[PDB]
Amino acid sequence: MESAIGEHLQCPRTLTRRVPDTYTPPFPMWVGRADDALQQVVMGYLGVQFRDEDQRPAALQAMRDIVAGFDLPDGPAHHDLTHHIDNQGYENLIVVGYWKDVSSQHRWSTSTPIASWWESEDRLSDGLGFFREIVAPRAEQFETLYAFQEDLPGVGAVMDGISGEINEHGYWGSMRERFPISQTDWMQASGELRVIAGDPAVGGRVVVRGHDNIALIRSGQDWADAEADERSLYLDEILPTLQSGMDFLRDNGPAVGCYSNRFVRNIDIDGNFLDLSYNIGHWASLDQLERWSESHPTHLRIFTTFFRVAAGLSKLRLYHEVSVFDAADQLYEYINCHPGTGMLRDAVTI
Amino acid sequence: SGLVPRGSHMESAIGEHLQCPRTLTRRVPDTYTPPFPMWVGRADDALQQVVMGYLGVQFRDEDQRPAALQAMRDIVAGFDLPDGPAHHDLTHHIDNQGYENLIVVGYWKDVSSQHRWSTSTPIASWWESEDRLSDGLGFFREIVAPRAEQFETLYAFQEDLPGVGAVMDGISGEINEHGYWGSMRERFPISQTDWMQASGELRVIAGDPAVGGRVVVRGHDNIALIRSGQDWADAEADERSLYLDEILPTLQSGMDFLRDNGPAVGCYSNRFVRNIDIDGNFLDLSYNIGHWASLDQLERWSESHPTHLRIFTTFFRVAAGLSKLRLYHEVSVFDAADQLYEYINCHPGTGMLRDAVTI
Ligand code: HEM
Ligand code: HEM
Repeated sequence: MESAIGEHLQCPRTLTRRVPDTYTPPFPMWVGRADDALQQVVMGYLGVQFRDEDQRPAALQAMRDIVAGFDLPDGPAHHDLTHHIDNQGYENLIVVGYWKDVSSQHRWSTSTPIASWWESEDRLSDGLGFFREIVAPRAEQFETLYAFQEDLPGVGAVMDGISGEINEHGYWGSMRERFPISQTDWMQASGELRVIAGDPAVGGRVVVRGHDNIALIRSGQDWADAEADERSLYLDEILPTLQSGMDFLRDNGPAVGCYSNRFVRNIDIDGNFLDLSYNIGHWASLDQLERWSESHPTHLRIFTTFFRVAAGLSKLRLYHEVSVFDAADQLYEYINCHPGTGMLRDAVTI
Repeated sequence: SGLVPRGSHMESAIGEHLQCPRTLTRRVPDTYTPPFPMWVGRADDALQQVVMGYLGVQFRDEDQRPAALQAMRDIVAGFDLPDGPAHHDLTHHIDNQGYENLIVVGYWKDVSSQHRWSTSTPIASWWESEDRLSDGLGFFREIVAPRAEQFETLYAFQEDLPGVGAVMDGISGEINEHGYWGSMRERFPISQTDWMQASGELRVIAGDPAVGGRVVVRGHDNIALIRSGQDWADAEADERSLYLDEILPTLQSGMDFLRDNGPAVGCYSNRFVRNIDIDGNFLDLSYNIGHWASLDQLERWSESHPTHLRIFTTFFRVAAGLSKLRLYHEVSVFDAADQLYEYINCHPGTGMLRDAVTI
């Protein structure tokens, strides 16, 4: 059987799996593949925040400027746009871009068209909140799991292609084992989430410094091609419980180790909803994310439903990507966002 | 250290004399902290190998009860003899064939003393007697012997340990290795170096289940036996309701599933049994006795089946203010040579008889 860890990233283990190498998964799953050219990716989540209905035109146009900036040299290899209303009632458009290396994203960010737009005084007088949550896991610091083989969303889009049926899945602890670095490293968290510039209670520019081995999960649902029955299976049977789980993490973040939970729905360039959604969740450690997914009733119910219905899924597309990062490989900037926005909520003030 | 140790300063499930350099690691960092306290049986190097002897009486007809209850009283009286078990308890259950089963379980602190007991005249002559074939009652002996490295215990209470805990020296402080899937495995001292993999098949080596009479089944390497218990006898009303209204119906469902869908998941035998006194009156204590094809298969069921997951989450939700409701378990693995499954006039679906190969 094929391994989730790419050939060039396999090495002598100093840490072992929780199942023997004879283990056989209960159903097929697939991972994203990439050769040694893919060393470190950049996942850049770029947000526009607004409270009122009359702010929408300005917000959508700002989103369109950001997307136009991707056509410039060194733009992201892939991107998608989403919408959500957070628990303070604020609307958030988020553009996620994926780069294949660190230096391209740096060149892109620092280029005059992009850096000037960002550093501009207008951003302080548009009435809108802006943020950038940019994280850069090495190849060994992320894993992908797909219940499908074709047209990979998320970070899978910037990888080479799809693996065969992989071994390391279908049990709790399998996620950890799909991180190549888990062969040698505990991905243990240390440090605090801290403001290093500004004051969230005052608005304006605020910078938050991440700490080592914060985790980021993008877990997605794509029901766009689903027929009536499968449409109803996901939307009427699975989602209600997923919704409940997303609400819990959103409103009970501190209690379980979740810095920020977002349940977003994809949009087109004009801001119409598409039939894909996903979770963007930031975690104080990977093992807290492990503890929630394996113990909380909401996830446990959908997990079980999946086991029951997996063989019969035809068009419903489910997947995740999970990441951990060094302190230095994280950047979280907020301009005029409300104090509960993303990494602002739990960041210790200076 | 501090008044309340945490992380790597917390006590280990693994007895001090049984700790070694690991070749197989845990699935959590050493800084891991359990969300609630749990405890384990402690024993020094004097305890090397225990014997768990599950002794059975089986019947189907109403008029066999006094004959069954008397046969049980006799097996229990045999425990008063020299080299008897250090602890015992008696249970009743009806299997999926409608047959009633009385099981007495004895725990020994060492292998040889149980052997001196099994062979001693009053016991051996009772077992081998041809009267057992004509009494009308079914009889069985499911005697397993795990080494200290080959069983783990977990208690959500600190006092009066039931099962194999009763024959150990005492209770640990807060242990680190619980609260996640895979922690059961990690509580086995042998898990430090061994994968506890199963090999070989369950085989009839004497007699024939279909005919009846005497049948002897040989176990294979690393069969797993779990006893997972519930004690609500001394609980106040609210915790009695918690267990009987909120936990028991889905626990029952889950046991029914394992009882009736064994082969599909690798559970050779599953029994859900209620404790009784010597007179056959029910007590407010029960447990599962489940023999499994492998520890991995028990692991797979418990972490994925909606019945176990449901009650697992209920415990997580009530754990903080549990006061008198008592839940625990013990899980063992054995070498093929440390297992004995004997059956006299039991129906072909009893214990290891059901899934054994023949000839
Ligand atoms: C409604 C959509 C979802 C379904 C049907 C579902 C179901 C499942 C299933 C079946 C697995 C086991 C995967 C395997 O190894 O084969 C799994 C893993 C996992 N899921 Fe979900 N899930 C969903 C959404 C989410 C979300 C939104 C999160 C974010 C908290 C999440 C967190 C996790 C984590 C952390 C794992 C890894 C468990 C481990 O291997 O230790 N899932 N999910
Ligand atoms: C009173 C009903 C039960 C409740 C409330 C319950 C709850 C739980 C809890 C909370 C744990 C985790 C303990 C910890 O590590 O902190 C656990 C573990 C486990 N339970 Fe149960 N349980 C029950 C009955 C059973 C039964 C009858 C079985 C028999 C198959 C079973 C099989 C297992 C297994 C194999 C584990 C080990 C999980 C692992 O660490 O991988 N449980 N149970």
